[PDB]
Amino acid sequence: SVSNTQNKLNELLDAIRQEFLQVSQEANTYRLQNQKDYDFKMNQQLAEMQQIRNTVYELELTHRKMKDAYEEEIK
Amino acid sequence: TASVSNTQNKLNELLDAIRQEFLQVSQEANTYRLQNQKDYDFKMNQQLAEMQQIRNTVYELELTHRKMKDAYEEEIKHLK
Amino acid sequence: TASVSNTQNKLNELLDAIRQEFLQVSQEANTYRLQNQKDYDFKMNQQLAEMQQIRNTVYELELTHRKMKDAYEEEIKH
Amino acid sequence: SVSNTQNKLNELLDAIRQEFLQVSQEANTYRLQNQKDYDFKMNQQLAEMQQIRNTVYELELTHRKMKDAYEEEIKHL
Repeated sequence: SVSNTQNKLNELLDAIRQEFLQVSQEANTYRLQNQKDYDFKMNQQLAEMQQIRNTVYELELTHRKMKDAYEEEIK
Repeated sequence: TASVSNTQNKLNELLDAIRQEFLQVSQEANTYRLQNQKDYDFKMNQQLAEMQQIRNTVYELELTHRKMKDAYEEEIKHLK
Repeated sequence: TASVSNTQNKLNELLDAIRQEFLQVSQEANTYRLQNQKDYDFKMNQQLAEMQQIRNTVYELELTHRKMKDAYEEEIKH
Repeated sequence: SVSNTQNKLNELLDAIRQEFLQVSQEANTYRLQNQKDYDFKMNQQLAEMQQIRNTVYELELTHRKMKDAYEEEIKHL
């Protein structure tokens, strides 16, 4: 009965050890997940801004070709 | 005049392209917002569930220790 | 003994301490959920205003090019 | 008035380059800020959990001190 009680205590103190080990492991895992997901969205948006900037310059180059073209319809 | 026609058609293609690029960015705002909170909540809830589990085990440890104490107090009481 | 009184003391105090510690973890988690939303929204809204400003300047730039072309169509109208 | 139109084009293209640059520099700033915020809250919770764990450790110690004492009486008697 007392030794049963001691058994209960020994089980519980192992449960506790396991529970705090799991908490520390999961913090690392979550941190890596969060970093990945944040970086994904940020790199995605950075890529999207790059594509927009490229398109703006493409528009500007194209206006220059058209202006050249009118500078030849004129000639 | 082929050059005028070509550049105009090119311009129209790029104007359409740039409109969709902007919309893809703005469209994604509520979806990224929803996902951010869903991910935050998944972690928060798991972490609270774990803390509560530790809390219960500590409580069980404490009741158990006190049961053992209720065995020594009664043997000391027999003893006397 | 006087000592058993004092270990029962530490016990009651350790138990009170652990209770406060758990409560503090739970209160912080709920406060931090709000900080997440508030912080996210501030940045989100800033990025929305900036993209819109870029979209508006690009529109002005395109409209301006239309203006120049207009000038050339009329000189050619000749 | 085309020359001025050209001035206007140049001014607006400059504004757009400056705006794109600002979006990029702000995203970089935000990324580090976000991580520092995340890391502070992660480390704070880990520290709180460490403190709880040590409080448990101590509970166990003084319980053993209580037991040990009851064991001296059971002996005495």
